[PDB]
Amino acid sequence: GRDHRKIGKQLDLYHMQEEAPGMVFWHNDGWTIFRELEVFVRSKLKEYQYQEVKGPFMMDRVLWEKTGHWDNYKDAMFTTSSENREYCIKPMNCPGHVQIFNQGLKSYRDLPLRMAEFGSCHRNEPSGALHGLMRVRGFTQDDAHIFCTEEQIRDEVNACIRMVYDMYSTFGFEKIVVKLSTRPDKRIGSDEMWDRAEADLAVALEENNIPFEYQLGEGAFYGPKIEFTLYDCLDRAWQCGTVQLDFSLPSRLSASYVGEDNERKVPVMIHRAILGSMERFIGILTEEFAGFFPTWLAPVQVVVMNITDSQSEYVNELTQKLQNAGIRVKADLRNEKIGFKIREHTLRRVPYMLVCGDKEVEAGKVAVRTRRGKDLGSLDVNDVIEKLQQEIRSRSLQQLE
Amino acid sequence: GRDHRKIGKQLDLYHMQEEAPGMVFWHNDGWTIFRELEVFVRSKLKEYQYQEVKGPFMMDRVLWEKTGHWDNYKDAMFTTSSENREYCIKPMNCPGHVQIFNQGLKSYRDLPLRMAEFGSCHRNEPSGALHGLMRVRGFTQDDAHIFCTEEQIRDEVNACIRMVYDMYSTFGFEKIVVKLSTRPDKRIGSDEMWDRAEADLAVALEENNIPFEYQLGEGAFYGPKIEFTLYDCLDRAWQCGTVQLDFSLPSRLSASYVGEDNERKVPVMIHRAILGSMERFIGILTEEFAGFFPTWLAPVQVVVMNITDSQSEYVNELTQKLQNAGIRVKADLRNEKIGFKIREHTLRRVPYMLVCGDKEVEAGKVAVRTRRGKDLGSLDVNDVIEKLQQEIRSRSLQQLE
Ligand SMILES: C[C@@H](O)[C@H](N)C(=O)OC/C=C/Cn1cnc2cc(Br)c(Cl)cc2c1=O
Ligand SMILES: [Zn+2]
Ligand SMILES: [Zn+2]
Repeated sequence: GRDHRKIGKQLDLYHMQEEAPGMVFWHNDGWTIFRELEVFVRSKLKEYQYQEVKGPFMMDRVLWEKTGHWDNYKDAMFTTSSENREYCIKPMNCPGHVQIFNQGLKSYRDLPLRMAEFGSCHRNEPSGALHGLMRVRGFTQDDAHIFCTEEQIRDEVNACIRMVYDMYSTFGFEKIVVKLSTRPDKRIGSDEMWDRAEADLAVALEENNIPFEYQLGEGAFYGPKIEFTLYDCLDRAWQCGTVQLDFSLPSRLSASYVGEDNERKVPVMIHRAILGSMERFIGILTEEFAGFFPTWLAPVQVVVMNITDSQSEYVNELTQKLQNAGIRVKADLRNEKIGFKIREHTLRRVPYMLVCGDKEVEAGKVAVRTRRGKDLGSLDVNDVIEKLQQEIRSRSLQQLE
Repeated sequence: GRDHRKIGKQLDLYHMQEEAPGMVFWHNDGWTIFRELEVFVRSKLKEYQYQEVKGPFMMDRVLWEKTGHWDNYKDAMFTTSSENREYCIKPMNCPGHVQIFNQGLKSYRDLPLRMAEFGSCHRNEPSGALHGLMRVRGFTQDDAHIFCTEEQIRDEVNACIRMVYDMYSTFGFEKIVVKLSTRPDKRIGSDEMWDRAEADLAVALEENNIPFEYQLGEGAFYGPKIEFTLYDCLDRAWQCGTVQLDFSLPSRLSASYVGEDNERKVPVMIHRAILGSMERFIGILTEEFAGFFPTWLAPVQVVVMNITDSQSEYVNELTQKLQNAGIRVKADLRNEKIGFKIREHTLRRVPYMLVCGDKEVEAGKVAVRTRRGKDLGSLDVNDVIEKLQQEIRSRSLQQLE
């Protein structure tokens, strides 16, 4: 009952085809989940004071060659040509963000500059390694890059760490393992630069009261990182989050700002993603909930249904009210037994089934059944609407009484 | 002047650069506009009963050969390869939508099925023909495909036409010219199918009293199209909308549903895009308004400012209250003359400037000035918040009077 590929078919969320290896066809209901996840991340972007931008899908290979990634990663990049020029389909958003940073003179007053994007990335991953939503060729990162001074690093990493635990707690993930990857054998910068950079990550973690462990020698050539691994309800580990310091890319791409002493300074860059791949995170969630998505995420939140034809216009009014309240609602007005309707929508993991018999219509009430088979009895319509709105707005993991 | 390139730079909306010809980098404020336009389109998708999906970025050339796309467009497609297979970066969303349609058995009871996407598309346009946001290589099409029966064509084409005029009138575009583009020299489908399709589109225009001219030979290879051209305040013509009737691609991609009888039948497909390209439409709006976007589209909707440090706390509170009412708002507490502050936000095209002096703090009021220079008086805070909320939620073209 926790295979995201079977559940994804059963709930009509997505499909894959050999015509587009590792690129997801999002169906209506799956795209609803994705969009709702995007809304959630955007709420955190506002709360943590990020800009949100959007970069193009391709950029001249010439620019990618300047980044220092081209040699290590050419074989995993899609390329395409036009008019004697070769373009890379972007595998990451960082160089694009630096291009945005480079427009307009920046000063120290603009820092820290926090730049997020739901970045549509492609990697030419071997087809034999592809698997459902979790190993794909086309993915979307909840990405951001922070441009800051050396003095601002700790405070910026501190905020990233808070954002990580904040976001994972929303989905019920409270068991998190954290690993700090230290200086590799081949690296840029001085040993003193590495001492200070590793300490900044370590102290920011201490300032959040987070125990962690080292992954010795596993840092990037361009700086140390923290990785965050969450545990699902089956105690399976999923590495999702990354906070990566980068002392190389800004210099490579001629990024600079006017310092307070009026000299040209090169900013430090922090790369961070919390969920990682949105597609992969939806896979993880599907398995974690076994398809019983929390109401805020559920493609269809409520189905309103009549026992007989006599309650059809009451169901229509109630459905319009729920629609006006911002709820994802459908009316099931089929000439079918109420038990048939409940079973179908239970199998589809609809959080709430609002049942209207003659007694409900006559009292201006509605009978509420949950997808877990709980009869909550019959309740005043406006009180039920208010409770559903609260469960949705608060992104609650739990259903009503 | 109302050059979208200049306004785009001045208001920090977007940029373009030679490393990515005809591809847009949206900066924070431009991306806010884009996303509000998406919110608007999604409101119409809901109103007109469309699903929303997302297709893959690329698909195997083999599939594009089956549609007729390879024969009809290879020199304008970007291609890439992996593991000895060639992929086309999608120039259109229709084949992907049919792939989604083909998952799971469809019956007549599922039709009309209206499937929309903000489709990321790419066309390898000659670089010399590119200009601004109006002719680009990478774009986002407000696309949809309607799968319906032959009997449903008249109602579904009518609804598309209604949707076009509805959406254009939101932006104040009332001068619309219409052409019916008929069978091109290179095409698919029989002359009897083209007779039927062309006649269906002609009747729809006649029934709506839409005058039109035939545009001979300019149909799509798969079917005829109604083309909608809007006129801006300079009386320039911009072709934006298209409604196309297709009796050929569904058969080529093995689309079918079980009819009201029990026989296997091929659905009709209607293609339509209204804004055309999100990027181009933003370009057109930018010029139409000269950067004075209606409040609902404006990157920053309200700026709240003090006279002295005396009113700082009141201003921060009012700002929080506008933020709670859903308004894009910032506070300006700087130690600058009120005329300097007001000018700055007028230059940035902020719709409303809210000013708090001692008399305003005392009375629970706020002084409101519009970016055109009208002083609306000191007014009760909650009456202003309510009036702004209505202006925004109703997507009004005019500010308060
Ligand atoms: C958080 C982001 O802002 C950051 N840029 C990132 O992707 O970090 C997560 C992992 C990075 C490691 N990685 C993994 N796979 C790759 C595949 C390709 Br192709 C290229 Cl060019 C680079 C890489 C690459 O750095
Ligand atoms: Zn990055
Ligand atoms: Zn189409």
